[PDB]
Amino acid sequence: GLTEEQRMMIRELMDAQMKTFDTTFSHFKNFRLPGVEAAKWSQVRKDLCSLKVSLQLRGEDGSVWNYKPPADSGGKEIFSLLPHMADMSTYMFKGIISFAKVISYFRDLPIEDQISLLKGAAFELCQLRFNTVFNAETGTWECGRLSYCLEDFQQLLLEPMLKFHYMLKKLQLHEEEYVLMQAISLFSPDRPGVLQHRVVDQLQEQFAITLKSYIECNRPQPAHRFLFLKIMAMLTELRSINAQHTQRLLRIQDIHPFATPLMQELFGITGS
Repeated sequence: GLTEEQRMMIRELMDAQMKTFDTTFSHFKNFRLPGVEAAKWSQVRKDLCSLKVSLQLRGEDGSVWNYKPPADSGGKEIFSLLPHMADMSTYMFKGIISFAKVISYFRDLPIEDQISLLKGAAFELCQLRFNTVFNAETGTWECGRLSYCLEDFQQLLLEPMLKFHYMLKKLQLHEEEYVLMQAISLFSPDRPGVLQHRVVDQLQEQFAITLKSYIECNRPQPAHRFLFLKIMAMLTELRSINAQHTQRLLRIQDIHPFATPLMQELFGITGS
């Protein structure tokens, strides 16, 4: 029961997603791997160990490498996985930037607004894409030949990022619903530095209407009552998590540099 413009809208988003989401992570290569003021640190120590994972790498030959991280012993060993996470984030950010560039509504904005929107939403879009490879039964993000597995329970869901992933996964969204979430997040008129606030807001509203209608046309089940509202609440939560993470990143970066050039750009770091 979608309008023609709504169907075109979904088609263009799905097309952009298809072209720019390397769902098997085939082209994620050359990444780093772990080798073989006091209140700033306790805060930084606090920040890091909220998200502890083991790493599995499956070789194209059938071999497997597994990495188990060190327990915290008050040293720099809490940073062993940062170069790898930086490379993965950077790879995801590139996919997200390519996604945005393919979308007509995004291309038509002024270049300063494009930049300001990507700076505001890159993390959120990355998390939305990561949720589609999240396995909520095994606590694992399955990224092709790489897996990231949460280290041992209900105490884990206390970390907001992790609670976000389980709760979003439980809504069992369609591909179309994810890509509309990406759109709504991308076109947020109230990111720092947006000029065409009115244009972006109208665009955002159209993507939300399309999503609301899509759900009304395709999901009659009592289980999906208020689904549209649940999704918008999750987008609000994701914005909050986005802000928290940015501050974490900047604190860690302040005492232990790790951001790649692309990450420096997106998070406003100048090189001076």
